[PDB]
Amino acid sequence: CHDSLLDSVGQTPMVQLHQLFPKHEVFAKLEYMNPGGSMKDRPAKYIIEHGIKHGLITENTHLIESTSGNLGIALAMIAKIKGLKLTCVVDPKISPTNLKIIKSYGANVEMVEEPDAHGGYLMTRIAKVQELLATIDDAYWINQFANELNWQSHYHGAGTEIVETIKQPIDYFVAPVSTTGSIMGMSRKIKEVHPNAQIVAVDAKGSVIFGDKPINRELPGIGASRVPEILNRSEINQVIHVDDYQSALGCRKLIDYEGIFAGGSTGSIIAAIEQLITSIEEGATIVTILPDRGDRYLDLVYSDTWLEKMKSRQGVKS
Amino acid sequence: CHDSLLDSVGQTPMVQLHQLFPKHEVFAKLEYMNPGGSMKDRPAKYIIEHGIKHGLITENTHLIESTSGNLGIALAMIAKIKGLKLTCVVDPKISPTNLKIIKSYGANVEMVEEPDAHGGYLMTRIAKVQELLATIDDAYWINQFANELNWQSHYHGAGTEIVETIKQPIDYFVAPVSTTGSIMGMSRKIKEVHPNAQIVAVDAKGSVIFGDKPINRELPGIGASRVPEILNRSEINQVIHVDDYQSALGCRKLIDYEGIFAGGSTGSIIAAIEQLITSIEEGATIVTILPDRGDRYLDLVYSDTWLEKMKSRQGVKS
Ligand SMILES: *Cc1c(COP(=O)(O)O)cnc(C)c1O
Ligand SMILES: *Cc1c(COP(=O)(O)O)cnc(C)c1O
Ligand SMILES: [Mg+2]
Ligand SMILES: [Mg+2]
Ligand SMILES: [Mg+2]
Ligand SMILES: [Mg+2]
Repeated sequence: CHDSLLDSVGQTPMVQLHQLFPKHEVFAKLEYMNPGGSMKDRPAKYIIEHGIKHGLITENTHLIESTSGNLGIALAMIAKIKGLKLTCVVDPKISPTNLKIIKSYGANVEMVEEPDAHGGYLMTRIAKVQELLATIDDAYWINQFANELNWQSHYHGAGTEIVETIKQPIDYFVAPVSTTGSIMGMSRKIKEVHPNAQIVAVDAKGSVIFGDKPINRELPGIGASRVPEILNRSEINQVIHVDDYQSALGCRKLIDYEGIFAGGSTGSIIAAIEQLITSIEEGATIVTILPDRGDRYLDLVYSDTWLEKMKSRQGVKS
Repeated sequence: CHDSLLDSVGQTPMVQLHQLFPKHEVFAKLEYMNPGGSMKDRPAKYIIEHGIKHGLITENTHLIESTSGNLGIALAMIAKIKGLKLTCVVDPKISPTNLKIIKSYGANVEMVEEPDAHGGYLMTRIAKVQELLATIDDAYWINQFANELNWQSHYHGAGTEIVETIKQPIDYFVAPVSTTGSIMGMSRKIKEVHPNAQIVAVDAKGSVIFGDKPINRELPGIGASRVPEILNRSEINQVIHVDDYQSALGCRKLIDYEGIFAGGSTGSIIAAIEQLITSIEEGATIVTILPDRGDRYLDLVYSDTWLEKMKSRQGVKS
């Protein structure tokens, strides 16, 4: 019996993917089963509650972040529960579904209209966040790419739950990246108990997080157009890049073999573990996380016509 | 640690709605936090597993049901996990989102095209189900309106969990209806422990389940165009009808006061409990269920333009 929905954040299920990985012990943490629908419930709850506890955030404090995705939805839920104003800075590319969910939770949306000269809205949204911090008195910037509380939420969140459940040695921990909060915080907790666990980052082809050559990327959730301040690269032992097509095939294989309907970055994870398995020992124990549901990828991954277009994008292999 | 996603069906959270109901003890069972996204995980899992256990369903058995909604999605998930073929009979009114989710799980869809003479597809889908049962050898009809396993799943499911958690006397149990499996099965279990609990059905205005005058109804999930065989009316102590507008206001109030983003029939439940509270004792203990998420109601309940249209439909009150 809970007093709030907040009490059901965390303690997410762990499954073994027996059918998909018959020659390894692969455990998936179902972070998408958080009450808000994604893993971002963890940093949204943790960051806001920490700020309230330490007097940085009061009922009068206006929360700000540039996000069009899962973190915007999570922040909107937590802000509504706590009685806090929230403004999400977004751009015209936001999916109508996410926009409507964020607005349904009563958050404000500040949509930038001016692309930079070469078509992106990235620098425009960075600037808009600073404008709001200049003009809205009593504000708190979630600051997802630099806030230590992001990775700390994952250290105390799924990272702690993983090492309590998977007490046998963890040979590989595999996570997708955007802010790198998840892989930093979870790997830090895992390696306290399993110091020899290898930490494998999965990124989108074209993401600049690990210096890849930028290409047009369709899938949200995985990859970034900046190097996050949160990232400490010496803590990453292997980096696997996956393209949109590969990722989508991974999602479709996971639902076919296991009946788990997960989002794009989970497909990236599946593709990456299939690559990893060609080099590692049979029987290895691999832990990963499934951040969100397939539901908002119906016109991406789960669309056959989109899939065919992504197949055509594989450069020379197309 | 689970071997399958199926192990995470059930044991859903119970919250208290302190803010929405400050003068009563109102407990909500979050059935939408089942892994498939709605309460229909319970009958889908229970019915299929029972059939397999008793030799009515084997790997060669083709599952059939007429459903465009939550039960189709749940059946598709369970069928995929179990390795079973599924055909959902639907009509042109199916939402594109639900259609895409059911197809993503690998289920077959049989969409009827011929309305009857007065515009509905109800009799056409009833006939299509019998045609498939005539022409597909080795089939099993889920038969949601008449299958005893539907209400049994809820007796063993949330009903059992409710009486284990809420050991204090339950004064009112409030549930929405379509097949009446939920209210029948859950009330039967509740009244073993709390024989004086009053059982309150919440239906859509215009639904024929309790003999209301049919009107055009927008919201899916609640109400039916037949009297379910499953229903035993002597077990229902009070019936509250709610219209589309009322239900939508209930959803919007629940998310505003509690940060819970739930679907149409949850709004019906909220509207009905607000009515109930005008007659019952202050401080009463009320238990209810929240069957699904707000996510597929973004162009219904959570659309301001749709809400205004429903406001205009309230007959003389408009
Ligand atoms: C947040 C997110 C990630 C990446 O997590 P970070 O902690 O930001 O590195 C991957 N997939 C999805 C769907 C996400 O929401
Ligand atoms: C199934 C369903 C109901 C009604 O439940 P029954 O057991 O069929 O009476 C109400 N709301 C939603 C969203 C449902 O999926
Ligand atoms: Mg002010
Ligand atoms: Mg970026
Ligand atoms: Mg045959
Ligand atoms: Mg009907």
